[PDB]
Amino acid sequence: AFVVTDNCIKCKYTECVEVCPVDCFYEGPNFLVIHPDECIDCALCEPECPAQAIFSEDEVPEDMQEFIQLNAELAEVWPNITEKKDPLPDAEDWDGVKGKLQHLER
Ligand code: SF4
Ligand code: F3S
Repeated sequence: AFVVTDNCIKCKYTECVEVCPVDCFYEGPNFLVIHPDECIDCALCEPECPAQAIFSEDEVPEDMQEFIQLNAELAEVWPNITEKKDPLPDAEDWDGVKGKLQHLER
């Protein structure tokens, strides 16, 4: 029951997927989501995200509550990703920029 939040958008390092025991990450053009029902809450992906975008559901910041629901719905429509990939080309420029939800691509 972990959740990918805002800082992932435009960064998408994919450092989180290799440690996932149940392969419950799904990828979008510029963001990743965790499938809530598949996730076993092992917490292993959280410290691996360079963007510090992953949070336990009950620890998702108040201002990013929308991502809980978002991960659930997008996990239904995006393809599963199980292998690390190169971060987006300008990940460092966007890492730390707030409100990147406005840049989310379906
Ligand atoms: S908490 Fe564990 S099972 Fe859930 S997405 Fe992260 S690595 Fe995968
Ligand atoms: S930037 Fe996104 S792709 Fe994974 S390593 Fe962090 S949640």
